[PDB]
Amino acid sequence: EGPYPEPLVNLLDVVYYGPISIGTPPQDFQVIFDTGSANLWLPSSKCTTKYCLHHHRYDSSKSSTYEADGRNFTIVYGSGNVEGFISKDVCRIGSAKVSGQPLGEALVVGGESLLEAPFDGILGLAYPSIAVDGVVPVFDNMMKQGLLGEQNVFSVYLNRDPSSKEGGEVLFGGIDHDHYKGSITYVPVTAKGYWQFHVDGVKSVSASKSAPELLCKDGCEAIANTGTSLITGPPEEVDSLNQYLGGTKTEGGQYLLDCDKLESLPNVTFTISGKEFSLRSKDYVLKVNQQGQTLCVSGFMGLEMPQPLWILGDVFLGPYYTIFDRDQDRVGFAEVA
Repeated sequence: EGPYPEPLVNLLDVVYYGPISIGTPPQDFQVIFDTGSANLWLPSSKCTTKYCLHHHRYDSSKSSTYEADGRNFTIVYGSGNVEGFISKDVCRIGSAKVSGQPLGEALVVGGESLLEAPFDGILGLAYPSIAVDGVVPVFDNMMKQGLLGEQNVFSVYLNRDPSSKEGGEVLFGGIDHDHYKGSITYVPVTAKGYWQFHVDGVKSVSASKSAPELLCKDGCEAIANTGTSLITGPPEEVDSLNQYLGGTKTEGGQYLLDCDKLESLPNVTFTISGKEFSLRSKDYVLKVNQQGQTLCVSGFMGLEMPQPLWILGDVFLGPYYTIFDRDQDRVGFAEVA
């Protein structure tokens, strides 16, 4: 039947995760719901590294619904990598029971983002074209099993106030109007891999400068990625934007801003399906306590690997409730409520 509400925890506005179980009887885990990848994996009971011993581990020998596979599992993300092998078992999200779901049993994990994470693993929600190793993603198996009825969508709410008791929600098979106001604006998916679409323009108009900041002038492409904290952009353009905002590069990738002069910072605006989606400085300034006192980080950043996408992470997906629609292959945005 469904829909199935999945409740999320928010850690410091930079990672969101929530509960699932695997096997019979249920073995419990915490995972990040990542629209930027399409594989499920968890730490194996066969692993006895520090990393594995500090996390929840999957023990196939204790599950009566386990089925062996053993094909190799290897994936590389931006901030990490994992290696192990495939197994199949029941995967539960709220009251949904996904039978025969393949997962990676992790033996080797690299990357501080993963090693230090508060979550045990990643549950990818991207299209099946970008799954590695021949295994079908969780949502695809939910669709094959008819678990979403006739509404094969999921909708993501992220709370941008970390002191709240409710971190967020993934709603599998539904859209919840109590998380948004006005109406949803849809944009078609341009390449079915990431949740990727066309953006018309990106701009910012400061009062204290003579010229506006005009980026993505002839249009560009973006993705909605729940698996990352910030907004990433093409390096030349995102650097120009951070400069226009008065930031200073310091040091490894992130720009810093003056924590007094925030009132005057202009809005940053993404135009999508001809509608303006504006971020205020309250939305895009991240507050951090690293090295004693308190800093104001720009939520816009460039990677050292050249790449052309605007990657809309948690900074964007908090103020805009997002609908990921597999029936119609479209993304919907609406002002958060």
